[PDB]
Amino acid sequence: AEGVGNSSGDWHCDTKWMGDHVITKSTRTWVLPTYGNHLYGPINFDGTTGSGANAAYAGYKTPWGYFDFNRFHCHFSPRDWQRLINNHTGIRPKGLKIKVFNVQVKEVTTQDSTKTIANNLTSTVQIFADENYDLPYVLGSATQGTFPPFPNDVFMLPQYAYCTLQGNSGKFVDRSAFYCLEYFPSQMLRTGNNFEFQFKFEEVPFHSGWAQSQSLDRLMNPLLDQYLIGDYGTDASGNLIYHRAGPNDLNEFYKNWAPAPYECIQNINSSDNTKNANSINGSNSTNKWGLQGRQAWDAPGFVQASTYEGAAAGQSLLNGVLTFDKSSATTSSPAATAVNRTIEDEIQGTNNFGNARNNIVAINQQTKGTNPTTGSTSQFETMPGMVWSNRDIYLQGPIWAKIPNTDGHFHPSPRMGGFGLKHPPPMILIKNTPVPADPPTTFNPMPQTSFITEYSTGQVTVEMLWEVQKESSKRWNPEVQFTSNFGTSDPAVDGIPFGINNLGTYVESRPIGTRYISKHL
Amino acid sequence: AEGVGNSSGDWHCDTKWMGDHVITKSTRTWVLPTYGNHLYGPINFDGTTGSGANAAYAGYKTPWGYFDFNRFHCHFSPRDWQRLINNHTGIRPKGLKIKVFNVQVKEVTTQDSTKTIANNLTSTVQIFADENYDLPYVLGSATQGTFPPFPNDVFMLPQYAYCTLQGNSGKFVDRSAFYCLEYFPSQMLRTGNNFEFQFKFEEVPFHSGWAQSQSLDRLMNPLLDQYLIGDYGTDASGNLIYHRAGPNDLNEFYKNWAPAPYECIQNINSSDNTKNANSINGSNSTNKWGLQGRQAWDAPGFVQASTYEGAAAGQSLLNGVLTFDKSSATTSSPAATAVNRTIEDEIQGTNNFGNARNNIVAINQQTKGTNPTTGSTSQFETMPGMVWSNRDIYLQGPIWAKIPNTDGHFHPSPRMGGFGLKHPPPMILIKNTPVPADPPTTFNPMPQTSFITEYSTGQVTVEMLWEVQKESSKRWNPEVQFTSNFGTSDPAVDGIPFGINNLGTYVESRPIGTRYISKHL
Amino acid sequence: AEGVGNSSGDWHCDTKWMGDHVITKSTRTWVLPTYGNHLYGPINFDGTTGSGANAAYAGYKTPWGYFDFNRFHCHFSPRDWQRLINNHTGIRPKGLKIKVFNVQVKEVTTQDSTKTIANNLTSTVQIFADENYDLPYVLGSATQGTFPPFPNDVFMLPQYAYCTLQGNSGKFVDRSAFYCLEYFPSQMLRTGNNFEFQFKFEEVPFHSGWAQSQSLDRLMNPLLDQYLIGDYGTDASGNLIYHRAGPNDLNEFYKNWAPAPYECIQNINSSDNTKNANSINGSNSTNKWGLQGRQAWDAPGFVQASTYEGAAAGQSLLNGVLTFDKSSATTSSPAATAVNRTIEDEIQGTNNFGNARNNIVAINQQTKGTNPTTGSTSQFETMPGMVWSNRDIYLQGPIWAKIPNTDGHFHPSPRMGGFGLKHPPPMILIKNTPVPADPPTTFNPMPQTSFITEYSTGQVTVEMLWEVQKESSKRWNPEVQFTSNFGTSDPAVDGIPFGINNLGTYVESRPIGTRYISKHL
Repeated sequence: AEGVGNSSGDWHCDTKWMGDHVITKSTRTWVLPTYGNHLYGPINFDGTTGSGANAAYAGYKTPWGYFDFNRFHCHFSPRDWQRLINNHTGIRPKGLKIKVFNVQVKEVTTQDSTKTIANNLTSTVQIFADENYDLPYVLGSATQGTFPPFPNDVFMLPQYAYCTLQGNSGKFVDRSAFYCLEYFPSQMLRTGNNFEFQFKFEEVPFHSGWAQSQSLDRLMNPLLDQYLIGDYGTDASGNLIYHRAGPNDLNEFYKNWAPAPYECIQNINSSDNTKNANSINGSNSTNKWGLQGRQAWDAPGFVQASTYEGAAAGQSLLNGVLTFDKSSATTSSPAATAVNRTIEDEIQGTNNFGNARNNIVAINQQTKGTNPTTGSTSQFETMPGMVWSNRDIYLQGPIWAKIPNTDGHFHPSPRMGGFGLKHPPPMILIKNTPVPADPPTTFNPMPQTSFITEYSTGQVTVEMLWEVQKESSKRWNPEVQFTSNFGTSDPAVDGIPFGINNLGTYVESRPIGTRYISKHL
Repeated sequence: AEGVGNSSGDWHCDTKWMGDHVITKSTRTWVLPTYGNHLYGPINFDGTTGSGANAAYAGYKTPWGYFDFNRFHCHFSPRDWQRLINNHTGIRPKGLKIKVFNVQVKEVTTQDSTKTIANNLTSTVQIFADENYDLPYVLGSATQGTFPPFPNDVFMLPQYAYCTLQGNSGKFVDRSAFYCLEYFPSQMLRTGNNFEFQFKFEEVPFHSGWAQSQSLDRLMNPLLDQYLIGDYGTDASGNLIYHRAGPNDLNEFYKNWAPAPYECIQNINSSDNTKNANSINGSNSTNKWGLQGRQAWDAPGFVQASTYEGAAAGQSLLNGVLTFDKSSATTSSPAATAVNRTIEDEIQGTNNFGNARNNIVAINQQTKGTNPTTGSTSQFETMPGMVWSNRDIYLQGPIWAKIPNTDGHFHPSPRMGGFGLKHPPPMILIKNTPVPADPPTTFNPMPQTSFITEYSTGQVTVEMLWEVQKESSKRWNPEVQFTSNFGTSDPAVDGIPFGINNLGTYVESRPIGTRYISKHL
Repeated sequence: AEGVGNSSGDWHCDTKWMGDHVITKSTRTWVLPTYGNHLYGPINFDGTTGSGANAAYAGYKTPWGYFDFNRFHCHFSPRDWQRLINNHTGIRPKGLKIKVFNVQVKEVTTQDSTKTIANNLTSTVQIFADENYDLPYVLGSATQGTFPPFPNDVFMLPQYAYCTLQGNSGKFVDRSAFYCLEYFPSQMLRTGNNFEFQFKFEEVPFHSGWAQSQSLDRLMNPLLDQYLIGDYGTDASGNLIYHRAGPNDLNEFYKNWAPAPYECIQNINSSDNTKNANSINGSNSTNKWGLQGRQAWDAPGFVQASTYEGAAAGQSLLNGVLTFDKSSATTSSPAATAVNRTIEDEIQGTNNFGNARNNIVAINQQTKGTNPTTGSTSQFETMPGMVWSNRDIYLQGPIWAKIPNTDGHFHPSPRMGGFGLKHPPPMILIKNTPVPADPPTTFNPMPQTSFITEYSTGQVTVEMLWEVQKESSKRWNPEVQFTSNFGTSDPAVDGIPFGINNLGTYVESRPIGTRYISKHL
């Protein structure tokens, strides 16, 4: 609204702990290139070559671009995260505000000698938030493009594309869709204008932030013995023999609840070289689920315990655990020293080890002459009276995901992590309006393909409102908590962990989960 | 409050049927020994010897002791139970009151010639109820120690212990917990004082108390035939052939609902000797579920029909059915004549027989030259459109269990039986405060280990409020009901069933379930 | 707020003497380069080479920059200073206002042929004042970068860096800190905006501005003699002999108070060549204090009298006296003619000469056969009943320093001079926001390192409120006062003292202390 000289907004970054709720606020700077020369392309990859038939897709490209702010480390700093996870046992989102301002548009002029960048005063950007969820929602796929961890750096908004249904060999069909984005109302921003937006989340259950100090197989008073009786075998004559379950053997007890379902996942030992087999194929050893005549990876799949206390060090599941990069990088095949590989030991109480494959069930019907025989099961799914714990929310992982709109869903939670939502925060799209190059003198009915090269930039702020649970636990001895144990670091090379290294990049040392507090089942 | 001479409370036992709700009330006498000489021990059993590695545990002992009133036969008498289950088709708990009074503390003096018991006027007991569920909750494990069935007898409060996480070979780890119980507020009771407590349950669904008179495979009007068509095979040419499902064959009908999931459980015939195989091993034939590198019994597991109408008499599942003792006894391996072995025939409508293993599914893809082949499944888990019925609540079985606190749970109901609860009735702990023996003259900074031997006793009352459903069913012919058919009994030996036998013990003749009323699906 | 055409503020420079308080006001112009290409580096120097192991440090660099206005000659002019120190015997700060305005941002374009500077209308600067003292406070180290003395010149804001804890050889450790400055709220200023700030000092004692006309060793009426008696020795027999202290000898008197503590400081004669020893090493002759395994200079250390009346001319302490430059210059080793070397003669009443080393104390216990022996002390620290006077505040010296936040401190005053403060004026930081260069067409997830070169400029005003003491002293004869005695000056070379010389530089002739008024102890 206000003229060129006045500023359309000011920097705000703070986190204040008010009580049962906390407010985080942050501001960053972005840059928006002009994508595709203002053209919608179709895109496809047929399964004829390269990866294979399972990789086929079909969809469109768009000149528009969008903000993806969904990860935790956008809204917290390694210190403030620590402050959260040691004291507080749960968190859920409440509402959020988002504002973009101080837009300015610049124009590039190439002489082939050098490039010239001259600030254009009159030109606009188009921005709108989609309330009705009419566009395909591409957030929640854990793609790159999210805000940088560290507030100083400048990031580049990603292009917006989507995948529709496909026939064989990646061709369109009747059900296929095409979404013209200019058909949506928007708001044109010129320097001196600002875009404000408001949202409030639906009610969701607190994420459990406590590690658990008991197990299911021991829920019992170890000094006593049950009043239920159980069958210890048969006599040599065929009579039935009874036995009572005492403290001498605690595996006999009849028990009310059962552990989680599972699907056997192959195990792999990251740190210890001598455990793994030689030259296993990652693609052929992975659990898959097929759909529509083709089959895609199932990963991570339903959560399983990576390792249990007492197991060999470095034990882990194959593609059953999330993995992150020390710092944002485009490398396709990073080295092992550049990756943070999470492990789940906090759920080992309820959830079985992934590859254990212990469960046993009876495969035949006894009678005179035939002995009862049992066998292990490679997959064991849900039945009444089971309990399980969801995967943890890492500092580096996604905040939420959009529950697909379908007839039915079973205990919706994202398998990667976070809060499943019916209505998630809407997706905010932006583009910079086209400015045509000088037209010819005479009338040409064709459309105009020649444009002035330009890009935009500005600031964006995001304000989150979080709701936390503070607890009182009466255990006597001190709990474990998250602390920084690194011995020393040379500023000539790596700098401080969780701090800018020598070359100016920001590095995230080690992954951080939320369960450090022991709480009994 | 009042002095030594006056009594702190009076006996109350009654059951009054007021309407849709009934109130039970009862009073018993208890005795509390001094446990462990007022010391916390650690306790463990390593898997090196005896039972095996699956039996390892680690935990603590405590001088405290507690009341466990959770079983049905505490609150009802065999007559009042009968009155319930014939008329009423459902019951759920509403609230309860509990009061303990008439405490008196006595002191033992051994001369080695004889013991002397002299009433101590000044000394106290400590008692508190835990509201916030901070202590490990050891009720719901079906351990012994519950109130006696028969109000005359005097019972002895059990000691309080618990099991935490364990490393390998039964050692403590970081997550392990230690709970000092003196760190809790309590109330000191001296003779003339009384402790009162109040509780109100959460809303829970009525327990279904009706046996079911139909089946799933017959939901249909037997005189008609469907308007849906179905495939009866193929021609010799390969054309498809159709057939309509008529009254001549009722297994063809397309059906809306499916029966319960199951896990094959081995079958064993209790009464008939000639059916069972010789010398089967109970431990090796039982369904198990592994956790944390070790595997414990799964029993009873999800409910299955013990026997179906028409099956051979004495047919039953192995460790799939609850079993009780005629009377409380400490024997580790009772004889077959001393045990009540329940059977589930009332659910045979929805739930399949346990070991049946009938289900069939297609294992291959047909085409020219290859015939379609099918095979039976040893485990079949939940899928949409299934129905099942929960296990019955016996007069002798547990009332409730505490749902573990976890991210997710599927249709919580205890596999043993009863009402699953988020917040159960709190656990009430009591101990008798230490009185030190004569100290030495000079100051010794060490703590004092020498105490005066003593024990406490008194009365406790429990008042339950129950909510029942009375019904109207229009079936013409008379229903089955629970009646006492025993021909005769010699008072020189067994006395009356459900009555004190010759030697003064109370004996519970036969198990009693709650489903005697037929009600159609 | 207002548009491009209107001016955001006007020049204000005045000093008005209203009473017991005086208000100074001034305005200057600044220029802010872009530091470090918007990157945080770590910086360290290991003790392997060059200076030595005592020189090691570790810390960070920052793109931010800050105003340091703390010196006296920013706020006063040599005339107004004179007016102060002759009439008034004390001064302390009261409050201050600071405002920055008329910001304008320009952009450099290099063609390699020549540089082009074109005014950018749309771009901002970020500025915030830190209230809570969360950042390391680097003012008070007497580093360069302060406003110029003379209002005409334009100065360049210094970069902001800090030093944390260090391990051996200048490496980071666990306690080390990293402060992201964008995590602070700020205010974006675009042309037409202004930043205003308000502060008020804590209560502090007036700085004593009077030289003292008496001594401690003469507090007495010279015509009289004490009624106390004192020991003049012993007889030849060993009896004790008494003597009364009369006017004939005034060093005998018993005295109530004692002079200041001291640490012997080496003496050096600046003007007279023939006094000093040949080729003494400054580093090896200086008082030091070690910390954390290494040792740093102690200078100036606690104040001592440079010279006393009657001593040889040019006598001074080594590194015990402040030294200044005639004019701001970057020379590492200036010539002796370019430096103002202060001297402390006004405190010679209470404070002893630095290198005197007069004090004497008894080192042994007398008895028959052994004579009492005494010896001089090289260091004599505080004991009850001592008095001392703080170092003077020069026109060219620092105004204040921040008392470190610690458990305890003894008579906090900065050893360099000025007013020690718990909460000093906050440190005001500023940077010019980054503008990215043209991005590539396709999406690159990496952060953007290519920026447009630019710098900012504008005006800043500072308004101080001072509180002074005017006095009445009844001495008859005229006091000494500060006057300008220079005989003559050739405008072809040096111009007027305290005035711009031939080449356009501003030169400060001689140092000016605040104690010209004699006032008796």
